Amino acid sequence: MIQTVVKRDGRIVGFNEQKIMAAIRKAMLHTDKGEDTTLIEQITDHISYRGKSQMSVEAIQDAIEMELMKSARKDVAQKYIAYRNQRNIARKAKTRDVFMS
Amino acid sequence: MIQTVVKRDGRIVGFNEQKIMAAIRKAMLHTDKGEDTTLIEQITDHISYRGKSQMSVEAIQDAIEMELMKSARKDVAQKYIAYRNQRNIARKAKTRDVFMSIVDTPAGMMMKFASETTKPFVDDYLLSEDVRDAVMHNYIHIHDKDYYPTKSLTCVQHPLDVILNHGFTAGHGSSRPAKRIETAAVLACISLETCQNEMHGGQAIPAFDFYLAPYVRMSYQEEVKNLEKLTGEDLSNLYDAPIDDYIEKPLDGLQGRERLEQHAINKTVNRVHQAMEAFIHNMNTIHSRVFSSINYGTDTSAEGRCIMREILQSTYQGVGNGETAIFPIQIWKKKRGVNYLPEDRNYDLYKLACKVTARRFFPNFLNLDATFNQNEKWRADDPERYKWEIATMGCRTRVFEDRWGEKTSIARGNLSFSTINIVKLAIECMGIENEKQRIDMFFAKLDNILDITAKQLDERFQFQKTAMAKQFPLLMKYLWVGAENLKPEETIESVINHGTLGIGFIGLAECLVALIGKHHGESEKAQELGLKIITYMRDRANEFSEQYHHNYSILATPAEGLSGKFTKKDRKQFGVIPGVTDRDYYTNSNHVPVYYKCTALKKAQIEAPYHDLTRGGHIFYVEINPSVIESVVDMMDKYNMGYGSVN
Ligand SMILES: Nc1ncnc2c1ncn2[C@H]1C[C@H](O)[C@@H](COP(=O)(O)OP(=O)(O)OP(=O)(O)O)O1
Ligand SMILES: Nc1ncnc2c1ncn2[C@H]1C[C@H](O)[C@@H](COP(=O)(O)OP(=O)(O)OP(=O)(O)O)O1
Ligand SMILES: Nc1ncnc2c1ncn2[C@H]1C[C@H](O)[C@@H](COP(=O)(O)OP(=O)(O)OP(=O)(O)O)O1
Ligand SMILES: Nc1ncnc2c1ncn2[C@H]1C[C@H](O)[C@@H](COP(=O)(O)OP(=O)(O)OP(=O)(O)O)O1
Ligand SMILES: Nc1ncnc2c1ncn2[C@H]1C[C@H](O)[C@@H](COP(=O)(O)OP(=O)(O)OP(=O)(O)O)O1
Ligand SMILES: [Mg+2]
Repeated sequence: MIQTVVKRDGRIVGFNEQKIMAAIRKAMLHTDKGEDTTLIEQITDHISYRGKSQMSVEAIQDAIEMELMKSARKDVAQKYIAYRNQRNIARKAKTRDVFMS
Repeated sequence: MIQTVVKRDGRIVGFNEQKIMAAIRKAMLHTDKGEDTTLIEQITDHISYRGKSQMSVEAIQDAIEMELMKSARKDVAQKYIAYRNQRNIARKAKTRDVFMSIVDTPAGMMMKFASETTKPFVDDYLLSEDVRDAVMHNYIHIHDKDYYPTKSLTCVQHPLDVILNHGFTAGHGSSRPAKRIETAAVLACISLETCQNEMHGGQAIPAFDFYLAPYVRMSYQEEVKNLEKLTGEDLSNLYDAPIDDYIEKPLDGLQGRERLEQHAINKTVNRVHQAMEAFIHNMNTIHSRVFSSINYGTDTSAEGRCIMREILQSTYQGVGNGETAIFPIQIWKKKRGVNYLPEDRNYDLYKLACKVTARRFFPNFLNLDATFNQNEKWRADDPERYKWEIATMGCRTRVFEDRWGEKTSIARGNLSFSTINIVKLAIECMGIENEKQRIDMFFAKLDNILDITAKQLDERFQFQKTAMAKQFPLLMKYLWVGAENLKPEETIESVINHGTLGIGFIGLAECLVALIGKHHGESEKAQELGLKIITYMRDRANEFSEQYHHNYSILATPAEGLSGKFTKKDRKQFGVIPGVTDRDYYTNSNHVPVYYKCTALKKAQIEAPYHDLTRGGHIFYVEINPSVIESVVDMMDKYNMGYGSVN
């Protein structure tokens, strides 16, 4: 499994998979079909395996994106990618630097 | 196959297979590995077959994405989807506000951008854990949180005499002391506008008539001097000659050195009228381009009366072609022994004030006779007695008392104020059928929420100091109590502990209905319980003030930015309850609900005994001929009403 997760800042934390569940549930909540709990627990189990001891947030995001494309519900993949790209674009602002200094 | 394609605008065009290929190719030329048409041909052939003989652009792009994220090349799909979404966002920005959703006048848009980019970062990185959790679950509202990183204060009462007597230097702009009535009003407007940018609240000028009184005599002297220059006479005895009043009289029928004693008064009145007419228009347009409040009424002199009767007749004609003026907010100061009784000095000014309030919504009325307002250091012969008369703002805020200083309302202001929701505190304990246990649990949770809000206010105070004096040019050099011994690069922590920390509440009729059968406006037991809980909060505030070495007060929140942001988040969690969460907006802090029909007398009688426990600020709003306003003021006099705003 995975024990070390390095966030965007560079810090190190554990591997609470409830984060993954909440992410892939909030993605589904904005679709048209609805929410199914048998796919969340399958994707989380498949990704809490075959990975490395230490993983980055970008790596886990990319893995979830790749696994969610080749699995039944594909109307969630477009929403997930669009929201992720929007937040990536919004992150490039210098708000953190000016806020902290 | 496919014969026709419908564009986004509405045009109908023939199907062109060389359009899908060139679109997939531009998404294959931005990845690590590109490709030739081996897969492009298969995708296009699959899309062309299995069609409806007429397709839209979006209906084709959906199929392109579905095919791309299905065949061995899932890296081109994630470049296609993102670019399509970016183009959609770009096209939606021609008539909408997409950029605000992601996070009309250009200045307003920039300010909204700043507020939205500042609020979450403060909510995360500056607040402590307990206060953050309390804020998240719809418990306490931190007013003006966007201005949190700017260690800013709320408001202040301007000592206009300093500026008018010595001049001011703010940046590279300096201004000398005034010498007439046409410059004092302009300088007052400049001071208000300048200090508005340095604070996130309103601006008020106490003793409006006293400050500008010395500049009515100067205009008279200048007119007399100019009048003696074309005649060669000697009018040196008229400079200090007492004047009963600056009333304008017709000039026909007189000759000699008593005829020119009236031309001067006439032109002085005209100039003062023009100055007071420009003040209103300036303070209205600047706001329409700033919360401005002026309080006056307790001056007995030929000059102060002239100012008070010119302002009260320029506020009568309105602005422009007769339109009413929204700003400035004008307040009348009524005292027993000055202008109240029919034989007092300024009864006619009070009559004019009552007349103007019946056409132009202003002025308001501040009662100086109340127990909490009276000051022992007041004597109606000192020319500087205005320092001991309480003044208020248009934002319903009072700062009079002090535990380490004088009991004045000049050069002091509010530091911060937060609001506590209690309707949820009542719904959360509505399940219990036994009243005693329900009340006990209510009080137990109220204690915890009060402790949390006190800790939050203390932490905001600790952050608001360590602010250099240079960050507030005008405020900490001329407009604050000890702001005359502070170096530009010195922390303001030596004078900051003179303000007020406000704890407010929103809704009490709802809380009692969620507690007992009815509200305070119908049942006596509910009124007693509400008075009990308000008194409990006041005693806890006194304990907090004694413990944290600060000043705490209880406020009736104006409900200007929190009218709705408490009931929707309670509907979404507790469901519709009859008479509690089924109205849209919660009722105000301690008022009478707008639907429970009452008369002015009953409403005043029930609402009066709360003003003694709401030292931080309170209002008496009555909805509706000078006689009606006279009756309202008399009703205020009969009880301990502090501030009234009948219209
Ligand atoms: N503790 C963790 N363990 C494993 N994966 C994590 C963890 N935290 C984040 N991730 C990964 C998987 C999540 O889908 C993705 C983003 O989750 P999330 O916690 O919302 O991000 P974040 O760090 O940006 O949070 P926030 O915006 O609340 O600060 O990052
Ligand atoms: N409404 C939604 N539609 C689609 N995906 C969503 C939605 N809400 C959340 N997600 C996804 C995006 C993230 O992977 C995760 C929640 O993390 P979130 O904090 O929203 O974004 P993020 O970690 O990518 O960005 P950031 O930290 O910059 O805000 O779930
Ligand atoms: N004439 C067409 N025949 C078939 N499909 C088309 C046609 N025009 C557009 N499409 C579909 C399939 C393409 O992959 C997708 C991209 O459209 P695109 O060629 O960029 O047109 P457009 O409407 O955006 O025009 P423009 O960008 O020139 O204003 O739209
Ligand atoms: N640089 C790129 N990266 C990834 N995919 C691209 C890129 N350029 C074009 N594409 C893909 C996705 C686009 O929908 C399609 C046609 O491009 P384009 O005409 O620019 O888009 P569009 O039709 O959404 O735009 P517009 O609304 O501005 O006309 O090809
Ligand atoms: N709109 C304004 N904004 C800022 N400062 C102003 C404005 N109008 C005038 N002033 C300044 C100019 C002077 O420095 C000061 C006082 O002006 P004024 O009453 O004309 O006196 P003064 O010192 O110029 O007298 P005199 O002209 O008789 O010598 O106010
Ligand atoms: Mg005019």
